[PDB]
Amino acid sequence: SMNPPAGPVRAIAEYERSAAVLVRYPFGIPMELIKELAKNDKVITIVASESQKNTVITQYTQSGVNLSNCDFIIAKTDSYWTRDYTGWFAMYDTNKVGLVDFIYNRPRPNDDEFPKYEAQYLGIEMFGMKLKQTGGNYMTDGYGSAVQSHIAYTENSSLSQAQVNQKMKDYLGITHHDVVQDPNGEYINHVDCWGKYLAPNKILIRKVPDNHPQHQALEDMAAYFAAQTCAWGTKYEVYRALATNEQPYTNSLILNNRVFVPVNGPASVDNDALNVYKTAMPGYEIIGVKGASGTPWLGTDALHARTHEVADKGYLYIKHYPILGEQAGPDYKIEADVVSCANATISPVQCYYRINGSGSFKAADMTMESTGHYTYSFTGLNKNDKVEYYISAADNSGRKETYPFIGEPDPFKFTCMNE
Ligand SMILES: NC(=[NH2+])NCCC[C@H](N)C(=O)O
Ligand code: NA
Repeated sequence: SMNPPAGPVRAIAEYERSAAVLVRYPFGIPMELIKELAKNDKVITIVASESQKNTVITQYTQSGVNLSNCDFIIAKTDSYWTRDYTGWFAMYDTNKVGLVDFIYNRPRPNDDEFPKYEAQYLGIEMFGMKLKQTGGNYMTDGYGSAVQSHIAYTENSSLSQAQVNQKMKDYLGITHHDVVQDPNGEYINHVDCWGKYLAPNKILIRKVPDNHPQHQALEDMAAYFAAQTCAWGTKYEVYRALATNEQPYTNSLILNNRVFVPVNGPASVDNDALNVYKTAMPGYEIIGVKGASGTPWLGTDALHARTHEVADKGYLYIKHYPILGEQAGPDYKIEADVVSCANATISPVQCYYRINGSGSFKAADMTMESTGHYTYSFTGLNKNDKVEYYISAADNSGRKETYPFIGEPDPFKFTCMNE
């Protein structure tokens, strides 16, 4: 249809549960990357025909790819930039997952048409947001914020900024459309070449040497996010990836509990960038990925550009705003909504917690106050006790999720003040 999705709407972040990753043949990525992806995750390869599917299968077979995780969509495409032209995922109507199409900002009509085939393959509804856009210039935090470079306005110049924001609100639930002047000074003007949310409370911003002409622009961008309160209420943790030679270190893919980071030398500088991700994202497997010689990584175009995560149409979604830092008390009550997009019975919903850093985490069942709305109150705590906690839910479709996604390795932390 030509109507927007039934609300409420919530755009899905890249670090939420993904059912798959979407890539295209003829390839722009190394076979070793496809192999590593398919070890743990479903890889959907776009091909133009049944014969082309079988050509790809032959190559996957030769390369030892886990075929059990290889799936295909038959559709014409102009390019391998699946980041930029495939559809955007959003929850809508409380418990549904939908796809949002847009006008691809390139003269690539097959790429532009592609989202309809994606929605058909996935069995989800598609909604048409009439803005000139590109996935490389889009990221959301999963809490209603999105960051884009200025082309989101300038390539939609027949609309006011207000009208652009309103389209993002209506189709994606974006209530904070953070559009900023691109700090990189190159043609492409995609956020994925300088910035990346790593979690709702973490953003990676590119850094360059002091004498690079964009040094100050990037420092100003880092400062802007560091001054900003995030969805969870704390200031963003701002991480920096140092590009000494225009390496595309921000152009990474977060797929479930792994992070694929393009690397292109020198080795020490690549390792420094991997180390930033490792520090920022405990519990994640951080993987450096060398480029293919025929389609190498570039400053403006690397791994993120040539992949697109795919949401789970049956997503078991946990909505939670954490209690963090110095908390007054005397009640320490957490609240979470849990929605099963599989329409499955949810049970159990638990708080896993640890007090003062010792032993194992302990499970307590949360109490369902009203439909889909769960709470839990931390009892018996003394002034200055430190709490680590995370939420865990399961449903009878077999799904199991934690909040945060990674769970126990990176729990929410607060301190009981009793004041
Ligand atoms: N998400 C990205 N960084 N995409 C890079 C796209 C590169 C391609 N040459 C273009 O300008 O269309
Ligand atoms: Na499109």
